[PDB]
Formats: sequence, structure tokens, C-alpha cells
Amino acid sequence: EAIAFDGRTYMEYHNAVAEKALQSNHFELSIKTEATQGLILWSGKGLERSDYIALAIVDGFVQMMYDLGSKPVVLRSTVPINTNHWTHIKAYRVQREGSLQVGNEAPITGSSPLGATQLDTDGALWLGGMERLSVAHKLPKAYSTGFIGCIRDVIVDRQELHLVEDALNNPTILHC
Ligand SMILES: [Ca+2]
Repeated sequence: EAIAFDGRTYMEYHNAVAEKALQSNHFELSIKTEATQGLILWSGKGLERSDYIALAIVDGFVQMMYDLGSKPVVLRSTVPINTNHWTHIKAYRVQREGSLQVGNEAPITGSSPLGATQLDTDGALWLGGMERLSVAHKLPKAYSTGFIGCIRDVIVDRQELHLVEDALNNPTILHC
């Protein structure tokens, strides 16, 4: 079941099986797009003070960004994502270290600054864009740009995410 996004489509989900302290994050999914800029996924409370970890298309390539409390670190892929062809994306973080693998490229890795190791969230996860966009002039434009393309087989922390009935904001479902 592939879902389509037209640039104004954003779905809200909450972590499946309070204030939680997460030591790790695991994201898998496939996407299809022609976009050079766009927010794919944002996990965090979404507030100015909140920690986060996100996936986005910045200037033609997928990149992973996260701030656990000691400033953000970015991991940028070397694969052009706007081929309009389905492409797999494997992303994970264990404490400070992270890995981003788009397609069959060699995994790009890195560590966020010394300090925080936990992502403090309430379980919120956004797809295609995010409600609280207080970042239009605080991060690259891609992060406040709705995604345009398709997404399928999304797996979060080893658990399959059901794009349609798991959504909470009763969105307008359009398939690819
Ligand atoms: Ca933290």
C-alpha cells in the first residue's frame, strides 16, 4: 500500500507498544519522488525546546539530522533521490552514533556532540511535513517544505507502521 503526498499532506502517528527517554531510533522505508527539497519524517514533540531526529531531501539528496540536547549533527547521502524511482532508506541511531544508507551506497556515519545520548520525546512522529513548523528560518528550507512523492513499507523501531489506520489527524488518503 503506497501513499501519495501532494505537498500539503502530513500525517500524525504516535509510538506503538508520559515523557520517554530513547537511547535508539530505527527507520526503514522506500520513497519515490522528483523533489529536490522536502521533509520526509520528523520524530519528536515538535516544540522549540524539543529534541528531534529527522529525514529529509535537502538539495537533491537525503540527509539525516538529530539534536539530542547537545547540538545537531547531519549525515548526508551521496545518492540522487529525485530519480522518480522507488528507493529504499535505512536509518538508525545508537546513542550518539548514526547510520544512513540510501539504496546500496556505503553507509554514511557520524556522531552528534559529546553530552546527551537520549532523544526525549512523547512518541510523536510526523510524515510528509509537520504541524508545528517553527523552523522556516531556523533550518534549511527543505524542513518546512511539504514532501511531494510516495512512501511505502515504513518500519519504525522494528515495528511496521500502518500508514492509513494508524494516522491520527484523519487525513485525505490518496494512493500512489
Ligand atoms: Ca535529550
